[PDB]
Amino acid sequence: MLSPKAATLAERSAGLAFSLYQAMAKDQAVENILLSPVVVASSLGLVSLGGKATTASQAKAVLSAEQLRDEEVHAGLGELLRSLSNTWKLGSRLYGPSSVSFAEDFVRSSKQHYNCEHSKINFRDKRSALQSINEWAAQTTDGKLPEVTKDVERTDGALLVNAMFFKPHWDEKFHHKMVDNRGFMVTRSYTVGVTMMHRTGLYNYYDDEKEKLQIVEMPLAHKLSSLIILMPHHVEPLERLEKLLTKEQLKIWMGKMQKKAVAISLPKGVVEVTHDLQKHLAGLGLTEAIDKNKADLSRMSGKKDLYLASVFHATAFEWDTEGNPFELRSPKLFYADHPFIFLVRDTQSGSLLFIGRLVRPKGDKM
Repeated sequence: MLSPKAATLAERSAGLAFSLYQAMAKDQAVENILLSPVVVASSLGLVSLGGKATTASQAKAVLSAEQLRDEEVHAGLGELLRSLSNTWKLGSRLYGPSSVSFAEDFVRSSKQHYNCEHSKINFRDKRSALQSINEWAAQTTDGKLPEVTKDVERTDGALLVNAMFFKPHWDEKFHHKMVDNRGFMVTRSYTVGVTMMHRTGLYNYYDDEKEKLQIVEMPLAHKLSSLIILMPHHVEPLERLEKLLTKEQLKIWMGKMQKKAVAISLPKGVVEVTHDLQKHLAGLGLTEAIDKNKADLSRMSGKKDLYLASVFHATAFEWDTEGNPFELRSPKLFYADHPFIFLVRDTQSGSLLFIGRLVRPKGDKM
């Protein structure tokens, strides 16, 4: 159980995660989305720790923590981060140019609250800068996320890299042999070859006949958290369903869910997703930190015009059969052969661990 300050922070982190998801969803260039509320919030936390003036005040403002002491914010976020590690691999590293020396004070507090790593890189050798970043992320995730980016767009600033590996462990496992090859319809005209895992059990279920979708809750190990899937009836873009995706609607839907026999089929595999949150952070209210001529990160370094060039949110999410061990002849069918939205929620608190969408699984494009 979290402190009231850490609990209030957690609420805002999900509010932020939804706002971020929506922003990205609007980008036609975006396919799969994968966001960890807390990791996003700790990126803003780092800006507040590293910044001065509106640069830092905006970070607290996006986090709706303006009525909290700076240390109360860092403590709370650091609490929430620690609460995640008790299947889960997380690394945080700040990359600055070779010419930039990080402030001892900043290094101390960032390591203390955010478990932030610091490294100097040289983008005069792009192959080596990239190799460093990718190698670091690969070790952090033990190879699950081998590459974070193929290119570093902006080289005049600081690079925040968050490498993650998450693997939901079912409270009732899928049988290791209940796996076969199936087509996943990315669009009505494009099918990719995937491996599907199949299982029938009692699950919290809701079929919204009015808004043409299905909602299922798959509890994770020891019912401490659960995975919720929202899938439209038809093979269609997630645009329509995303318009309904609000905190309030989600609450309405969950109230309507009841424990029924459900035949769940999911694409089995690792989904590697890398986001550069920098573009969407300006949209959330973090306008100064991300501009060379606006940014003030003087508490972080003192180097002329250092600004936050990138915020890499790279995640390897694995859908596997593994989970805990141990009427049903006519179950409701929940066959995920087209794009769906998913959430990971902490059972006890209601806090959002993850928000994302699966649009293109890793597989053989037919």
